Amino acid sequence: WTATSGSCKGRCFELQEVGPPDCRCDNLCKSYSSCCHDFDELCLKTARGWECTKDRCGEVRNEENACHCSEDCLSRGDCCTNYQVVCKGESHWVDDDCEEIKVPECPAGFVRPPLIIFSVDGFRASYMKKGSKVMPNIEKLRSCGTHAPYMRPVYPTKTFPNLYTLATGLYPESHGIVGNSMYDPVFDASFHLRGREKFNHRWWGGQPLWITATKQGVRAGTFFWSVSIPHERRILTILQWLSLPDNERPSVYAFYSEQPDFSGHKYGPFGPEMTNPLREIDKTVGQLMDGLKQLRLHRCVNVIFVGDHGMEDVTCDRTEFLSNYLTNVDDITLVPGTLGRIRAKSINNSKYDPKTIIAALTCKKPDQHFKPYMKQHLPKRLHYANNRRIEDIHLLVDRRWHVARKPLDVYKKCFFQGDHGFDNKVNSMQTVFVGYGPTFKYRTKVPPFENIELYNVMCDLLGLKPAPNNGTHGSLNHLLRTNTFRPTMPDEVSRPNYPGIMYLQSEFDLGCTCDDKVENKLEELNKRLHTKGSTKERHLLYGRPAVLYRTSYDILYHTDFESGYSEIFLMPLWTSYTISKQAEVSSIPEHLTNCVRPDVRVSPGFSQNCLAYKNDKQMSYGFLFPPYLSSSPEAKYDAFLVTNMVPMYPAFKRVWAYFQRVLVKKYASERNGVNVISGPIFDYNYDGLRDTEDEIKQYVEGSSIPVPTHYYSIITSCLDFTQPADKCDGPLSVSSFILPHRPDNDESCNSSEDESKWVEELMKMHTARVRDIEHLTGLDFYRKTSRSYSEILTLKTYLHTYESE
Ligand SMILES: *[C@@H]1O[C@H](CO)[C@@H](O[C@@H]2O[C@H](CO)[C@@H](O[C@@H]3O[C@H](CO[C@H]4O[C@H](CO)[C@@H](O)[C@H](O[C@H]5O[C@H](CO)[C@@H](O)[C@H](O)[C@@H]5O[C@H]5O[C@H](CO)[C@@H](O)[C@H](O)[C@@H]5O)[C@@H]4O)[C@@H](O)[C@H](O[C@H]4O[C@H](CO)[C@@H](O)[C@H](O)[C@@H]4O[C@H]4O[C@H](CO)[C@@H](O)[C@H](O)[C@@H]4O)[C@@H]3O)[C@H](O)[C@H]2NC(C)=O)[C@H](O)[C@H]1NC(C)=O
Ligand SMILES: O=C(OCc1ccc(OC(F)(F)F)cc1)N1C[C@@H]2CN(C(=O)c3ccc4[nH]c(=O)oc4n3)C[C@H]2C1
Ligand SMILES: [Ca+2]
Ligand SMILES: [Ca+2]
Ligand SMILES: [Cl-]
Ligand code: NA
Ligand code: NA
Ligand SMILES: [Zn+2]
Repeated sequence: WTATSGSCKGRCFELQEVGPPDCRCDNLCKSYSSCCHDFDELCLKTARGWECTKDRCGEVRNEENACHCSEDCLSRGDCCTNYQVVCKGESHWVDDDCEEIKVPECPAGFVRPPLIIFSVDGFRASYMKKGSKVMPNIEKLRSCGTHAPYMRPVYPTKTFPNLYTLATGLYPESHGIVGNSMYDPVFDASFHLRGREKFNHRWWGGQPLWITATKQGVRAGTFFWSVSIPHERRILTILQWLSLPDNERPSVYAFYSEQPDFSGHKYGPFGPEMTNPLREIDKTVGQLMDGLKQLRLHRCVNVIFVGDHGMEDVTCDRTEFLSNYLTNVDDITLVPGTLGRIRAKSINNSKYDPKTIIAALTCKKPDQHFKPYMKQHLPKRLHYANNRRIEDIHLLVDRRWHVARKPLDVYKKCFFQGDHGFDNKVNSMQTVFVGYGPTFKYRTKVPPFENIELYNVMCDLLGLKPAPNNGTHGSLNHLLRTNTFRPTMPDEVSRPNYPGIMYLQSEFDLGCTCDDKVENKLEELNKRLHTKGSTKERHLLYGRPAVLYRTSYDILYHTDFESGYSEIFLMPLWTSYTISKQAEVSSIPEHLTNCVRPDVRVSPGFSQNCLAYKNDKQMSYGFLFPPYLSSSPEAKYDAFLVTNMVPMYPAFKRVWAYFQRVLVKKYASERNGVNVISGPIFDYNYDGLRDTEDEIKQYVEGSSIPVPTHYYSIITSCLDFTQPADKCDGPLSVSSFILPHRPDNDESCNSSEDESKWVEELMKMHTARVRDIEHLTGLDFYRKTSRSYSEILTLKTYLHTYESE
């Protein structure tokens, strides 16, 4: 019940919300059906429209009008946004030359520059160039302020996950909003776009910017607007709030626009009907900026123009139906559309088997337009697994397509020409970022970045300390004139040992053999120096990685590579090597095919053994430094050390061998040398964080050798590719991957063909940021460069996406 029989007299768009069953006058009361009787009358005035006209100038104040052109309006803070243009001979903001804002020029009483977030739904990144002619206000913001060519949303590229990621800096798996539609098994409840359940606080985790602000004594405007409050009224409300007394005035504000998303669903991303929505968005920006200029706040306020996701061409005749694949289609529930999520219709059914469902959806039709995954097998870059609201079975759907359960669900629900929600690497899903104001830079282009990073910058822009989040604080310092946050490198927790020769061959009983019993005063001083670290400046270009947890490990030096060997996990955490442009690929000699050699620096008891692999019929083994890339026949022996060995499924060895034999050399040619850091990853609980020893679910049969869930590589070179990787004077260039360690290649439908037809495609799919690898290993890379830490942070957040221009 709401006793709706009070009043909004003098309370229009109040900032503090009152407690039921009292009647409300806040910008959300409509969406709760709880506004006072007179709300429409007093708070949503529309009389006479939104603009001043030549004959409204200096009129008698009539309180019934939407906005005012009277003389006293500037003091009351409620003029139509164009009042000065029409009645005082002033110019529109857009028609002024832009001048650098070197310092905040604010009215007395302002303790900090205010922040206005102008967010636009479905604003595809390419609209900035393609609609440039019809968006003059937005185009002035872009070219005078700081801008990116695009900004990467989170997966799934839906509305609520992306808006709440903007507000919190969290992956949807961590903030809880994992889709536009959700079921929570612990709650036994569903979350929909329509309805009242979405208004319950229990869905929304993390700490959004407005709460972070309130708790630290910064006042916030209310971010959410009811759908029936027109755009023009939202702008006037923000402007009115900005006229309040210093003690009452918020410092952070939000505007939301349903366009162009709303139209893009109907007409598609570039439908001719799309020009008008872009014109109107630009008109609304113009109004805000004209309003700010009237109050002399246009060189004081920081404005962020930001989208949640883009928009793709999608029609009904591009729908795949599960009913064309499954027999038992009635025992399942599907969350449909641009992504697929499958669970059992009833948990009282013990005959339901996810394994057989996946099998029935795997490579069944030659042109198939979705791919099924157990959630833990999704590319790690999506960070989409660690939440009870994310179903075990997931369908990644091809751009331009839909997935539905039965055909009946599509025609008894063509209505639409556009949609979104696909993989966040897809070009048509990219969205926009522009920052404009005293704290942003002047006329600056920055590289593309991810939307998880903004929460930190907004906190910076407001002088707040950010709640723990997924951004990397300092990685967007290059956007800002000042207010920068100065990050330090995490302290190393474990220091390494540097073992020498401590064990005799015969102390080892590992069941390993090698054909290496052959025989010089010159060439023996040489091999000693290599094991002491003479070539280490060649293979360890950026310092050794830091270990940021408590453990026991050894640094091992070799002619061609260096590794940090973990005595706990019985394998290296990392292996580092440089492959120059001129280097040569050789093969493994016939006598050395099954050669594994004891490492006399490491005790038998901290070594793997060959017997375990022989006994394990499923598991085989591979090497981290590839024998193929040894610099000499003699150095090749180092590659067969038991300490370079890691466990690998035969099916995965096909992938690994192609990468090591073909691709590394190809990258060295194209990039003028590469440095490579490879290693194992253990993430059995799929939380995206390094597993402790007691979390490993799988060992090589009859031993304490743990099985990695993934294998990573970080491939670095010089951004100026005229300089070789090992003699680089400037910025670096990186690409990385995290390949799932799987006993089959079911993920690749073309895997019965030659590795050259499918391997590289798979690697591209599982591209990663160095930062993703750091979470998963508890390491910290690039500790010794000549670059600034901020720049290195940007590098660590980079993702190579493999999309075209
Ligand atoms: C992205 O950034 C985020 C944020 O920084 C990272 O997530 C953090 O990771 C931490 C490590 O996993 C985690 O710390 C744990 O906190 C537990 C208490 O957490 C509560 O309080 C916080 C802070 O206010 C709050 O945010 C949490 O809210 C969660 O839960 C509610 C509902 O339950 C949700 O509404 C909300 O969305 C959020 O859920 C998300 O996180 C949880 C995990 O906390 C997931 O399960 C969800 O799927 C979802 O993603 C909480 O209300 C605390 O209990 C933990 O402590 C245990 O572990 C430590 C290890 O040191 C041990 O010493 C303790 O003894 C304790 O173990 C005991 O409990 C065990 C389990 O019951 C039991 O096995 C043992 O026997 C012990 O009894 C732990 O410290 C932190 O909560 C989250 N924060 C957030 C916001 O998600 C994330 O890692 C980043 N991602 C990447 C890739 O880097
Ligand atoms: O006022 C709203 O949001 C303010 C807001 C602004 C910025 C924020 O973040 C930042 F400031 F920190 F940056 C956070 C919040 N709302 C009301 C709208 C109801 N919606 C749909 O119903 C919808 C809209 C488009 C859709 N497309 C689709 O497929 O489903 C959709 N549902 C979308 C909701 C957004
Ligand atoms: Ca949207
Ligand atoms: Ca883990
Ligand atoms: Cl969804
Ligand atoms: Na085997
Ligand atoms: Na296959
Ligand atoms: Zn939409």
